[PDB]
Amino acid sequence: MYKIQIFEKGDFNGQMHETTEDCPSIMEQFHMREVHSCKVLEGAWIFYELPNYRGRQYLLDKKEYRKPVDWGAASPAVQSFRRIVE
Repeated sequence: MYKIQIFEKGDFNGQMHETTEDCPSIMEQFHMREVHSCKVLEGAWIFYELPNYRGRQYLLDKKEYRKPVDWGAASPAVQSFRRIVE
């Protein structure tokens, strides 16, 4: 499993990026400073505020997230993410 789409803007607008693997730094990889919305097409993920899986964490397991408040965040600051492997 594991498939996720991240967007530059809220409600699924803007530049989109689809990935199936962990990302230690969204800026290095996708060249985005913030994540305004996303869709977890398959799997469960952990969103992190800072690169290298650090800072504040958010759980992304639902199908769609239109705005950052939907994953429990007060801002669109997300700089790394990874699949929850059990």
